[PDB]
Amino acid sequence: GLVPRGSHMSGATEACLPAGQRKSGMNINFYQYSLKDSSTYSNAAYMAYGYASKTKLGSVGGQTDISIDYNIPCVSSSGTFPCPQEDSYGNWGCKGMGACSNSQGIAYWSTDLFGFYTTPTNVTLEMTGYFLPPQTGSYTFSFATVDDSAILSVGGSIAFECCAQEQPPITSTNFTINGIKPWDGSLPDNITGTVYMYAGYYYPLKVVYSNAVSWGTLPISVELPDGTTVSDNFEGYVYSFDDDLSQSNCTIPDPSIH
Ligand SMILES: [Cl-]
Ligand SMILES: [Cl-]
Ligand SMILES: [Gd]
Ligand SMILES: [Gd]
Ligand SMILES: [Gd]
Ligand SMILES: [Gd]
Ligand SMILES: [Gd]
Ligand SMILES: [Gd]
Ligand SMILES: [Gd]
Ligand SMILES: [Gd]
Ligand SMILES: [Gd]
Ligand SMILES: [Gd]
Ligand SMILES: [Gd]
Repeated sequence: GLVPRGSHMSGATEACLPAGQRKSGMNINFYQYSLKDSSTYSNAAYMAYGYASKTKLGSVGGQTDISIDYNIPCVSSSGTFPCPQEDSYGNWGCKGMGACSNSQGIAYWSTDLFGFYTTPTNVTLEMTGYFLPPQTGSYTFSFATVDDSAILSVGGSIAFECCAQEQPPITSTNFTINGIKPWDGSLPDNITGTVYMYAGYYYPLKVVYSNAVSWGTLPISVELPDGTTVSDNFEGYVYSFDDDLSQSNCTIPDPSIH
C-alpha cells in the first residue's frame, strides 16, 4: 500500500491544524459553584457543559502549570498557614501547628488557583487548549486523585471544536477520563484514559474540575509513548489559539491518513 489504510471504522481521534498565532498554555475559565453542594457536580451534563450555565467568575490565560493542590488555612497559635490535608487531624488541628480555630466548612478566598482571586473551596473551572504530541503513539492521561469531581476530554468534537477554543462548551459526554464524583460516594485513585495521537497535530484538550468543600486536589499527568511521564507542568505540550471560525481546513477528522 502506497498509503496507510487508516484506523478501523474511523476510530482515530480528531485533531486540528490552527493557522493562527500560537500561545503557550491553557485558558482557565472560572464558574460559580455552591459551597457544600455535593450533588450538582455528580451529573455528566453538568461536568461537560452545564457548568457554563452558572455565573462566570473570571478567567486567566497562558497557564502551563495545571495540577490543582489547594489547602485550606489553619488559623493557629503562630498565625495562619495552609494545612496539607494529610496533616489535618482531630476536630481539628494541623501537624506542626497545633489546634486550628477556624472552620473546615466555610468558604475561603485565595489566589492559589492560577493566581485568580476566588474561593477554591467552592468553584468549578474549565481548562481549554490544544495538546501537541512530540511523538506518535499512545498517551495515557491520568488524575492521581480527584477532590471533588473532574473530567478530561481529548479530541476535536469531544473537548471542543477545532479553531473554536473560545466558544461555549460542546455537549459531548464521551470523556477521556471520567472522574465524576459518584452519587454512591465511591471512587478510586490514579484514574486514567488513553488516546493514540499523531505527532505535530494539535488535539483539543478540556479539563473541567469542581470542589464543594475545603481541600481541592487534581494532580494531572500524561505518560508519553516513550514511557516517560510529564506531571503538573505541561510547558511545551499545551497551547491556545484565538478562535478562527473561518479557517476552513482547520479540522483533521483522521490524522492517520492526512
Ligand atoms: Cl493559608
Ligand atoms: Cl500539632
Ligand atoms: Gd503546580
Ligand atoms: Gd508553580
Ligand atoms: Gd496550589
Ligand atoms: Gd497556585
Ligand atoms: Gd501553593
Ligand atoms: Gd502552585
Ligand atoms: Gd464536530
Ligand atoms: Gd473537597
Ligand atoms: Gd509504560
Ligand atoms: Gd508547585
Ligand atoms: Gd479571543
